[PDB]
Amino acid sequence: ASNFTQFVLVDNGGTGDVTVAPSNFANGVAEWISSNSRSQAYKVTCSVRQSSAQNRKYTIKVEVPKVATQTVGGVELPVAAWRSYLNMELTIPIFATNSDCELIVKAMQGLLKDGNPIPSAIAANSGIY
Amino acid sequence: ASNFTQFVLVDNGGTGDVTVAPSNFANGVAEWISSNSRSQAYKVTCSVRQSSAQNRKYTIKVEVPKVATQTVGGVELPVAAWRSYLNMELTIPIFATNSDCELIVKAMQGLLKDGNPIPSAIAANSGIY
Amino acid sequence: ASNFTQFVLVDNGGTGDVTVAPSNFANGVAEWISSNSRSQAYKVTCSVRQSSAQNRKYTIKVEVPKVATQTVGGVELPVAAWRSYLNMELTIPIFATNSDCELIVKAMQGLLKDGNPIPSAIAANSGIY
Amino acid sequence: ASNFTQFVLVDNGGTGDVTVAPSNFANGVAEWISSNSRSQAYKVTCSVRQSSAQNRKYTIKVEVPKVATQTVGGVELPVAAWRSYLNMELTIPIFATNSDCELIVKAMQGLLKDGNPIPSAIAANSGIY
Amino acid sequence: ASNFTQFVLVDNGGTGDVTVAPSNFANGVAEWISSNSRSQAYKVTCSVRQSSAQNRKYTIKVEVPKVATQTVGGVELPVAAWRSYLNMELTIPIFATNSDCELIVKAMQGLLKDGNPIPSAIAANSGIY
Amino acid sequence: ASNFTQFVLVDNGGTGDVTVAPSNFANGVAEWISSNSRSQAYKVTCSVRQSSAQNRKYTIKVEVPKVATQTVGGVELPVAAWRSYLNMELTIPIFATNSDCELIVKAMQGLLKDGNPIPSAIAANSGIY
RNA sequence: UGCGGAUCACCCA
RNA sequence: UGCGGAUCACCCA
RNA sequence: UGCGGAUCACCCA
RNA sequence: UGCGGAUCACCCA
Repeated sequence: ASNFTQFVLVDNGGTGDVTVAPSNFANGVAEWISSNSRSQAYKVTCSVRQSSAQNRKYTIKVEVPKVATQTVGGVELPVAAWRSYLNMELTIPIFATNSDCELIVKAMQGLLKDGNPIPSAIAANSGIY
Repeated sequence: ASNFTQFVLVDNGGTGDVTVAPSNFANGVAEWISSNSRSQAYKVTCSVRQSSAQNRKYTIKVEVPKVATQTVGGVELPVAAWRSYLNMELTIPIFATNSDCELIVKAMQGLLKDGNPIPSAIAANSGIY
Repeated sequence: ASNFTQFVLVDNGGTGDVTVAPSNFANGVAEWISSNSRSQAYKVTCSVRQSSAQNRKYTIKVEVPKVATQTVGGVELPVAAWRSYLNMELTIPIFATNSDCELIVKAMQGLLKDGNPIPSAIAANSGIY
Repeated sequence: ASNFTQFVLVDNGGTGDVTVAPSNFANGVAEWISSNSRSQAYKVTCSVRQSSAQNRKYTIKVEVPKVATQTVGGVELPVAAWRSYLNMELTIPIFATNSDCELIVKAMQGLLKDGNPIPSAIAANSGIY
Repeated sequence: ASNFTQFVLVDNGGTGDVTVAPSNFANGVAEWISSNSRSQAYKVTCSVRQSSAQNRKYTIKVEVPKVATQTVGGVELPVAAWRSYLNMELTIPIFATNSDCELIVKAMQGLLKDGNPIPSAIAANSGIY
Repeated sequence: ASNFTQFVLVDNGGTGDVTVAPSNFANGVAEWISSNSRSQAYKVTCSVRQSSAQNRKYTIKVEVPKVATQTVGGVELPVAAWRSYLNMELTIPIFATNSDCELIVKAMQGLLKDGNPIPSAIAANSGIY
């Protein structure tokens, strides 16, 4: 085993699926990027740290690019029109058991499930009301 | 088309499900809490704002209780030993269309799907290896 | 020929054995933990480095939980009253061959074998007399 | 009884076994050395100390020599090409019972058992991977 | 998945092969060492970094030792009579796709294929003529 | 005899092959360029020198271009969108025989063989992990 | 306290 | 610590 | 940045 | 000497 495996970041039913693969582990930061030039790649980074005597903190980062082709100095280059950045920090007490942590994962999955308040608002460019 | 309604945060397949219901809306910050004491409740807050000229930023906070050896309705100190904190900040450039935002949501769902690296590590009290 | 695999740390003869499994690899420091909450888990970390021009140094750390009167999955404070810490540092001159290193390992196994002075004293809450 | 007895440090099946014997107890440090000149001897030292109000700390040291014969000033002397040094510190809480301490000993024996990750890496001059 | 694994550095048929194994990955620098005496070992290190806004730079190092036995005063140690030092730096713009990178690799493998100008000169203590 | 000849730098089956040819050998620096527009050409240079009393040092350079067409004001020129820069230095003591040099070459060819750690990382825009 | 160092019951921060 | 900011493993209070 | 040096992740202009 | 930078046989400490 090694959980540092590749996974499907954006699922579009097998056709046009954004897949992300292990690309770096330097400095304790696990990194994943899609098969693109470094300038147009989806990027995911993860790191864990004992943030205190009784706490552990996960720091996760996701970068979603809007791929474009730009003409700089009369030449064509693969670039990113802009990027969207997700930054999350999860602080878990050292007292949390394996079942306690599964409860945290389930909460995050239910938070972002299709049809629920938050993903509905984000997908429509609105707030909660 | 109001989206501030109750939803299932922790789905255990109908039996043992955790439901979170609207509980506050002070200052545009929508809040949802489970039916517990606030020291043991599941909490979710969400707010959107124009962080700058080029971006909008969603701030989602989630609080999850440590359930193992928990005494329902009891006083458990210190507070930090019994709660986990999730802090999410999504930055979306003002040029993102509904389609772009939908993709960004799929990426978040993909990052947390069962079997993937990040959720598997969190659930096993691990990092990447 | 990968050696970062799970192993039996505490052998009780098949029944009641404690298994430690790979859990982290941030910064070359390999980590193994038992299936518990991190406050009650068995932990093992290991790293090697060129401490100086003439030597290499292995740093092995082991954390063992106090099990008597322990409440599985519970919050036990203070942390120092419930854990034992083992700190090992092995310095091997760069001239040591595989044979030399094997002898050094046998010496460590010999020092801790059942019936010998050091382990017998540790197990009886004693010193030398 | 008196656990200050001689033991077999390096076991080679009865032939070429490095045996170590009680040689000193001055200043609370128990010492053992093999039957060699003090310059080529295997050395083991052990001491216990109440390192705090609620902690006890064992300090163990093992020295494995690479015996050689050197010619200084035209004369032959028994000496050590180089030495390997093992330094360990075990901190145990005063609350650990006799059964709790046996668990610590078992962990150290299982840590160094033939075929496991750590002794495998050390014996082959590599790291964990 | 992991690429910080053991690999054959020098291929001499089936036996006589020099194999290098992971030894350390501290501060973004991956290190590989061959077995036995560190003093006579082959060394391979690798690191990547963002050298500028548009460039990522690989820094690869290889050390080939000339195995020998030193003798001073009658004491003999395994050493390296001398070492050959390979030092390479590879700069690749961030607009390079996985296809462009594969070509850069083919170029490196071709520059050193048996029979070509450069490896021939090196193999014969020669230069170009 | 001469080793300042034409050779295949990038091998793509039988056709698509990049061939580099001698172009200049001024001041102890041998240079090889691929055919057509110098602006989109592959470049390879090589030089040797006595860097110190006991060492001779090779300095090899390779340039991989990203063929493109520039357009400014309507005039179009063949250019290189960008270039990948390989820079290597190989130091070899004067005591190295033709046999020792052949090993150094095998080590270089092995470091870059398909499948091994380093060429794989480079080919996938990755680092070590 | 140090996954700081050593010629190893000493030295350093 | 911030429901502070970013060009996103960095910056600010 | 050096077709600058090394005992090779350091040092020099 | 740099796991220092480059538009790459140059430039920096």
